[PDB]
Amino acid sequence: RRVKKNIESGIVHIQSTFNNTIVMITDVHGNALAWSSAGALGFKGSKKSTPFAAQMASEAAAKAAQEQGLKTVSVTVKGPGSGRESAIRALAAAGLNVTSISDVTPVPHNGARPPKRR
RNA sequence: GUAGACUUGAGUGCAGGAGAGGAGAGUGGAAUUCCAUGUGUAGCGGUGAAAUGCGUAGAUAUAUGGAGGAACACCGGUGGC
Repeated sequence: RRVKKNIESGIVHIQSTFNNTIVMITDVHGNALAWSSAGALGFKGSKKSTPFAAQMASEAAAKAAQEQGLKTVSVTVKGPGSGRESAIRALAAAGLNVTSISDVTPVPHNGARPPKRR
């Protein structure tokens, strides 16, 4: 007896960090009910950005998107990593309708100093 | 040294351009972090890994606007000043 929706063109916010990756599926502006990460699953160690583990991370919330009931995907990828690519082909092949893989990695212009030497 | 001469060195004229040359007076965007904020769940961190820790007071992440400082990637180069 809880409030539910049937959206179709969700917006798939997936952030591949350089250690992990969230895999999220979003509303029209939006907000995510069907969403996860790699690190949601207990792959904590050297297994934090294995790309087939990222494939299943880009599969689990992907199949959880049909709780809402969406099939076409409005993909948005941010950030690179060491597990990004099989996640990319994963949600390109995750029972979905890949048409628009967005690339929204934000760019400074000699901005703030990063933390130092190593 | 003394008187003398000329430009043929220097500089001053008339024409050109050039630059991150200085010093002030302002403006713009990206980006970071933070104020609320959609609405959802443990996450994120880091490495060879984690304890560090923060965080369920339920958030990061994602939707927005605001705030502020910093600095201004290709331009940019054995380039110039």
